[PDB]
Amino acid sequence: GAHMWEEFETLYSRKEGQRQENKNKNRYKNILPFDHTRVVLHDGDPNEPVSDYINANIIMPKKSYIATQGCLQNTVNDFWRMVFQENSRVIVMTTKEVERGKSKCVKYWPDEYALKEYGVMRVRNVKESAAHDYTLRELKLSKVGERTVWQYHFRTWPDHGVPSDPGGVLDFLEEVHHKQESIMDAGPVVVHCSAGIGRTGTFIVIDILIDIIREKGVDCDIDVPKTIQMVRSQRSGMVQTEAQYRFIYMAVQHYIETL
Repeated sequence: GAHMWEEFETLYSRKEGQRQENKNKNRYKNILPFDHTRVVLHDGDPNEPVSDYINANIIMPKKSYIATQGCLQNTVNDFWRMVFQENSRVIVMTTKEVERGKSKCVKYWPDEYALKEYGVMRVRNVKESAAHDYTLRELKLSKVGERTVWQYHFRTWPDHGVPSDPGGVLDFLEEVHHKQESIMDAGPVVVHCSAGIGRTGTFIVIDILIDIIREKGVDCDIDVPKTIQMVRSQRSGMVQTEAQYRFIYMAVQHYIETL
């Protein structure tokens, strides 16, 4: 069940992220990907001494995730290299571009009915669908030298705290779940927020727990702290605040109530 038995307060090398060549690829100087789960980018420009780095980790709980930060202007091209290489077909964006006057993510997609080239990658935005809690962008990604990538852009997360009820997040996650399952052998679902750890960890942990309930039923063994620790062994500090922690339990409880 989804009861909170333990309080929030009860809750590996990062050498590549620490290298001088990669300093400007990190949004926050001290939030870095673990070496053992980082996404290693291949096929980089041979003129660049270091072309294999993005601040992102694979999260393996079948479904896997890439937890990453919001793009910086100088990491947009690497973000698309990552999506292409990993065969990702769904992107979950959990922030506005700007929140309370601070940039959280550079716009890395073209406007509806436009195409842009980001380095070696070509992205066409063929249709946007604007729901109460999110916008869905149907993107087409190809190497300049094609696959559909569905970007689910959550709109309603408050600029302070967490949503006071999880209905919007649950509806969003359910659409993401069906979309991912509709695409044969799709790669990891990309999930991002500013730093790629707070909102990103909250969405990923909820989704992991809901997927357990899908396979094992409403009465299955749930252990939220254990699940958070497991994700934290793959990217530092996933789930940042006590409100996020309480929100996870509330979302799973509500999910269970739908069944």
